Amino acid sequence: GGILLVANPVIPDVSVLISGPPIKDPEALLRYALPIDNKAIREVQKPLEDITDSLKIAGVKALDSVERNVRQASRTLQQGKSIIVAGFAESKKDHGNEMIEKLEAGMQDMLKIVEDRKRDAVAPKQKEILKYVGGIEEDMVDGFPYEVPEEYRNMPLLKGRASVDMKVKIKDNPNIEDCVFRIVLDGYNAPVTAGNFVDLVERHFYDGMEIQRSDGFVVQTGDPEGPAEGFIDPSTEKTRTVPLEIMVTGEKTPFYGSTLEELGLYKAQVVIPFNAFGTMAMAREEFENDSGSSQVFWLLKESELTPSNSNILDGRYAVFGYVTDNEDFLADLKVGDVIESIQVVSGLENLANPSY
Repeated sequence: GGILLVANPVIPDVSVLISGPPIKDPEALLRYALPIDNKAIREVQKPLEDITDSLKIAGVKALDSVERNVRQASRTLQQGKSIIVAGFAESKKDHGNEMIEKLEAGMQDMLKIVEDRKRDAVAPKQKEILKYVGGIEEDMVDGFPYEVPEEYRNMPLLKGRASVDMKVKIKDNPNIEDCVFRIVLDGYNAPVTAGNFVDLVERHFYDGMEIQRSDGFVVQTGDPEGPAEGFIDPSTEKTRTVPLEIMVTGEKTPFYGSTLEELGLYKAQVVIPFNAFGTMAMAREEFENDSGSSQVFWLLKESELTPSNSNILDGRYAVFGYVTDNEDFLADLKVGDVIESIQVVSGLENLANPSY
């Protein structure tokens, strides 16, 4: 599946590569991380993506689902005035239309599969066309940085996006001696953590380093919402009884576990540098002492968040990088393998307050 770069500020310089089945599609993740406020283009974007669910259907029926998603996206598009005017921006309004144009032709190509079957050799044409959607959106709200920092206003900051090529030397393997991975870093949402990583790439901090690999768990913590659009008449006002209950029909009643996944815990590959252990024991307690029962000591848990965390020690990470190429060869990384080099490929200008 998808592939990730995670970090904990105040605890910097050790950044974690997490990859595996539970990790969502890199490109989709970046698209949703763009600091744009345009419901119209998100509406075109939502289907187009659900097309992948449509392919989870067996038989010709999958196609009468993607045809559904395409006509959906296509329709909502004809509304290119809120996409075009409302949000397109300065110097990109031209390439933006270059993108809208290609999206329309691609949607027509997707349609041309009235040739029921051809369910392979044209379906992920879905990739092609979503890039054009990504492009529409990146061309939209530009202007770089939606907001700004707190106290770290003097540490490196990635006031944008940047790309990096990571060339790894993979040992003892017939079929592959080495691979190059492309990672995009998201400074719109992870200014501090992305800033630090590129800053360290610059001082060649990752070249010739060896890695450790292993398994960990990802608290892909909790996600979707509620509201549906299009205002009509009156139906609500009052909190009512949410107090005395055990609440509604198919929505609540006491916990429920059985496998780690059922508790929101998904297994993923975890690759780091190869280091040591450093401690700083404190906080607010008095719930300690003794023995009698517990313990063995293993498997790290990773809470995934947007930089919305503060001070002192442990628990929690912010997501800042996304592996967008050769994401399938990460599974071939073992302890002992070498990061030969990590070189910025684009976006270096977005780096402010560089130190190196």
